[PDB]
Amino acid sequence: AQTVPYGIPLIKADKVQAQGFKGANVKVAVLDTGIQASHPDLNVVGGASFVAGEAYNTDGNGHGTHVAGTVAALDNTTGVLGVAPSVSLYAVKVLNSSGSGSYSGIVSGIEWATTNGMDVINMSLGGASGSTAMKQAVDNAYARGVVVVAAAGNSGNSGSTNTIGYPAKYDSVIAVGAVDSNSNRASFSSVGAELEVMAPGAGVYSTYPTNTYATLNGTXMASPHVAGAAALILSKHPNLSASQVRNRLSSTATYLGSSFYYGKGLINVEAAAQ
Repeated sequence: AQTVPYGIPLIKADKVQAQGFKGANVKVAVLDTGIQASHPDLNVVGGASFVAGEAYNTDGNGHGTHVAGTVAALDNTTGVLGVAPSVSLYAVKVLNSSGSGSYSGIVSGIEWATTNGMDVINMSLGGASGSTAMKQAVDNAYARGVVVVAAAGNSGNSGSTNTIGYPAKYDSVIAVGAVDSNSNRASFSSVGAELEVMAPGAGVYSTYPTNTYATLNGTXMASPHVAGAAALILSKHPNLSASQVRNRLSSTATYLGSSFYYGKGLINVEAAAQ
């Protein structure tokens, strides 16, 4: 009765979960459209909302719930399986039900996450431009020991044009691209010098608002695979610093082609958590 989305074994999260490392006691903040906390396949420990009128534990869009499920859908006999099923899941609502949010709201969610001691922050969101406030927020979270992961964007490639969005473009954040079940680069996946790693992003099945499950495409789906992987590494090696977890993900990646299109390649968590 429990479906294992193709992305779990593609990044070898299953090999690691098999060793008994499932992200227990690692704190992951999902800065998104909120999370349908009542979903049977998700356990949200807490959060905050920086969007007017909406509580953090509701998701009127679907996006946040889907991202959360890829990171931590509960290991049981129903629904799907998350990359790090035992993680302490926090919903930080920074995007409205239309999937949009302000820099101010985003910066506050990052700050809240750093202040509240999150170990990993996932941002399946981005903008064409950045802001010093946002750069300062991510550089500080990173310097504080937090692993910061962001979706690279879905602008595809325009010749030699860099299409990586913010915050993924900042060097203190891991810019994640998207591949499909054949491990091929998804056409929509953004390109550019800052692209760091790749993760499953096309045809990703996960938890979806009102106790169901749905399939979505996007670097938004790729990102939570890396956030979850970071969680597995930390549960296995509590001692590592954020930069060490980051380097482990990128050094052990499966080469797929030119770094402008694939970064260091597809993540392999079995090899990264060795």
